[PDB]
Amino acid sequence: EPAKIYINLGVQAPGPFGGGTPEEVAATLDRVKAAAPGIGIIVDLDEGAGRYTLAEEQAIVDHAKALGAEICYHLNLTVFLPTDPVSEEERAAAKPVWTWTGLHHCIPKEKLLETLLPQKLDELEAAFPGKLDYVYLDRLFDGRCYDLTDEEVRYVLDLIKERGLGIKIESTKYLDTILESGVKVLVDEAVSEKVLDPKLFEKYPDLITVEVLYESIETIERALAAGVRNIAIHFGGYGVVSQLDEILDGVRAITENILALASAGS
Repeated sequence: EPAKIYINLGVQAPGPFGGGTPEEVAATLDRVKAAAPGIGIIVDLDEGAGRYTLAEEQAIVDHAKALGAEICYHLNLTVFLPTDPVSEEERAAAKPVWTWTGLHHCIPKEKLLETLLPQKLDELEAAFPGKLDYVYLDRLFDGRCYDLTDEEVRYVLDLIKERGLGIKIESTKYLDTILESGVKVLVDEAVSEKVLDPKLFEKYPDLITVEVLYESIETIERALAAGVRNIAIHFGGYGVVSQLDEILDGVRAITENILALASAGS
């Protein structure tokens, strides 16, 4: 219920553009922690971008977990049928969808939730045993393949509660059902700016963490005024080292922001 501040670091593998090597990610996390040892860190893993090997992700997660950071991971569910096209009532069960790569057939909603989603979570826990804190379910909750019933949503939220995981959401479509099940939620930046506000902050304060892009004192002031109790603050930058420059500047500016707000509320 007391207000808490978190520093959000986006971590993706090197590509022609930005990203960061495992060594750069570890070096950045060490400097960020040294700059604000009293502020939590949330690592947004896997978010023209490169990809990590599994061993690289494991080394990154191990280093961040040892520092005490929380990890948000992209589950990256396969929701399109095993490329082999389908010819029967499976066609009636596989919703045809056109993406940037043409026609695809969604995996039947029953087979995904029953066997494929729990297996993906089991493979996830086997690779990062007890080291993940939030999971991203874009293709499941906000994809063009599935419209989950309220019963199916609670079944999913039960699958990640069993693994001790929260969820990072890109939309408010299932928000109220998310808090009702008592799962931790990480609200992405530009979710409302892309309607739900105060009521849940007063209802479930310790369940909601809102990620905001820092601009000025108004960023922290508006979040506190709206009732947010956990504010994950993302700074500018693209690669991990470029984010480090913005974070180190932002830690100094945010200290002045909180100090000025404290004198006004005194």
